[PDB]
Amino acid sequence: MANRMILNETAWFGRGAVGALTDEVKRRGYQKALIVTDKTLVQCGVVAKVTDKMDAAGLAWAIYDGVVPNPTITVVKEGLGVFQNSGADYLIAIGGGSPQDTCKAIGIISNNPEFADVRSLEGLSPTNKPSVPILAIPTTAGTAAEVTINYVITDEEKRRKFVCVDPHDIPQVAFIDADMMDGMPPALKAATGVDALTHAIEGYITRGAWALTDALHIKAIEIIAGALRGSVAGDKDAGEEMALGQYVAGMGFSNVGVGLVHGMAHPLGAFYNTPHGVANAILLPHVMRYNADFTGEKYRDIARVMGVKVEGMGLEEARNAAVEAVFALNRDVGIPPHLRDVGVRKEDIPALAQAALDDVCTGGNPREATLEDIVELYHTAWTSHHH
Amino acid sequence: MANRMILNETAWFGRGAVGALTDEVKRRGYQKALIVTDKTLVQCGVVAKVTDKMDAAGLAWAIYDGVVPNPTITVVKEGLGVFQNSGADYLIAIGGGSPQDTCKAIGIISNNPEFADVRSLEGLSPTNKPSVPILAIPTTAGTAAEVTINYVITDEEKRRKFVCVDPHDIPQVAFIDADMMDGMPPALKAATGVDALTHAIEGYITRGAWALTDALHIKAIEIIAGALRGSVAGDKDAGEEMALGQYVAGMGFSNVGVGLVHGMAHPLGAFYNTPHGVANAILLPHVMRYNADFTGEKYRDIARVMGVKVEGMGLEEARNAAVEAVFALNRDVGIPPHLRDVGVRKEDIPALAQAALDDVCTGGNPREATLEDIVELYHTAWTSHHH
Repeated sequence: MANRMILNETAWFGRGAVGALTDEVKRRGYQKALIVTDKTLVQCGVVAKVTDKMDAAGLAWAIYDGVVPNPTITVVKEGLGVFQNSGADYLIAIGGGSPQDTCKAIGIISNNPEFADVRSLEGLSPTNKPSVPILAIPTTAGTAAEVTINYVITDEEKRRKFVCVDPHDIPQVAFIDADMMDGMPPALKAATGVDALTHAIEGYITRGAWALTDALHIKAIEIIAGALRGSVAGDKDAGEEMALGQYVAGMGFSNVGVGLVHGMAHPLGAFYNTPHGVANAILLPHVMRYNADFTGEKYRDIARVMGVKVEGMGLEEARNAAVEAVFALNRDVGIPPHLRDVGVRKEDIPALAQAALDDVCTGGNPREATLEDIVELYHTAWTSHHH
Repeated sequence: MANRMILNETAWFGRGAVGALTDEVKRRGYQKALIVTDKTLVQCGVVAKVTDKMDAAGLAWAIYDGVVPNPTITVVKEGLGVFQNSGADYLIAIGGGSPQDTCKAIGIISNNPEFADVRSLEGLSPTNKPSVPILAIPTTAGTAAEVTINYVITDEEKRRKFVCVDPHDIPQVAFIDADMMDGMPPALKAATGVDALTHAIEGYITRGAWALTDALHIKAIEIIAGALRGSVAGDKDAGEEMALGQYVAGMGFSNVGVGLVHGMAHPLGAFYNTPHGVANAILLPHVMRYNADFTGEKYRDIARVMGVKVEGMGLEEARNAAVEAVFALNRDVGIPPHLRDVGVRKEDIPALAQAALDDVCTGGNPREATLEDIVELYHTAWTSHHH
């Protein structure tokens, strides 16, 4: 059981980090970018922040702005057409998950043309050539698509999504620039922030957790717990910290499994289209409580970096302190306290529990959960038991 | 001031991790390896551990075993000749710093032939093509050459070393396998271990330190402090932990500066050819004491991961506890307590101090040191003041 880590070979961090793109492109000798993005980011002038710098530095670019939410086989083929017809030799992905995923597909098919039908990339793609180089510029503080080897494409003909898993698709450079993100409403910054915290905590305690993912996850938890209140209140430095925290959490959670929070949040998506972030946030502290005795010393670390002094406490008191710290953050940033507050129905719990039990990613949970354990966990998260 | 991180895109960790090489090569589609190594590793059967696996998996390889300590322009040209004449399309670097550095030079010149004279690579190499892909297998627990963008070549004609700095030279995969290292004497495991601890502590507190290098450095300190006693005593699991700790320390310290320990150890190399590791180890706690008031909360973290309970202490007591923990580890693993125990002469301190002051890397030290500060620090490290 050797451990593998896959990361972006190069990453730039800070407000104004996108400024590093022109010097990277020059040193890399690339002739011409295809910018892959959507109409919205062009219309709002976000793409122009990049093209203005490239024009000033004398760097050639073309654009494909046809990306839509749930990118399709058509969008991939369309983008690959513009790549081929524009004299481009590298990709700049400007946007959230959809542009990032569309770039991976375009870049893979360009160097692996036997996959031109796109649907043949599903599962562990048998590619033998790296993607065309991708320079990734995420514009949402909620995406880490640019540090994962996964991408999701919609097959319109067959009426389904398909997941592609391929180390060859990893972007060569990530630019993590809070200036390119700015402008979520407080409520979504809250859900997004605790969504990242959930991935970092689940990754910290997943069965396969090891030294390198532990190193990154505990830093992400420290950053997110330190910054999320300030970020929700619109603090500029807090926003920059949250961009870093989301990426660092991304580095860890892209390389190890998850557990029952993901397992239990995913069916709530399938049933009520509850925001993945809000469902995750509500469940997190209840699942942390469930898992506590199977986490060794790790909740001491979580308690410490969330600002609680626990070195004088016994291990179980320290574990209780970590759980209470997460309840406190959820309250402070306006997460609904219970699943019924976001429209979950008591009568669906047996069905939801079965879905969570059969979810592949539930196997990463450090404590074994039976159907009945998961039923009881939904109920504890569903309503207050103060009456 | 955006921060850059450069890392190996892929790394494999654990005893038997070199087993992952054959599946990596197959998925990457590469036709044929040039193995770059020295005669010693061939003679002792270390290279055969790799070629035996490649032969069983049906993977083609050639060998260049002409690497010597302080690799020369001649060794680079010789290796490039074998690369060209063997039908190789990728590199496997088997060995310590010398084979790793020779590979970077060969791989860069192969894809950047305008640098065929080798000496034209000195400084920030103006390469526009990535190196031929390098799969790095370090065989010494003391090297992190495979995660740095630096390499050093000896110019025999001009009677000098030259340093090449080039993001294009970064290996694509590192295999960190304690089985490929096994067999240092205790005394050198001790010097090597505290050498890694020194890089991690200096990197943790250097002026340019930031969230991602902090995340990796504090994990390396935890791993090394936890494992070094067991490793020196020949514990097998401790040896595996030390291989991981050295690499993780490598990830951090390759991306940020150092300080006065490096600044003061380097002239001791130039004057007495004192092992870089032993000089670093002796100086570390004295420099930590000097720096303490310019390190914020960080020595609390060092104290904690080295096994000291300091949450009840004031910050300055916690800082004293970190320093005492490092003195304790040095004693426990047999580091000489004072510089005069390794032949440093009192009369050389003014000259050594001047060299340290003018060393470029001394600028990373979080506390300003004048000539007189550095003179006094050498004296405090030079002899016991208990008599």
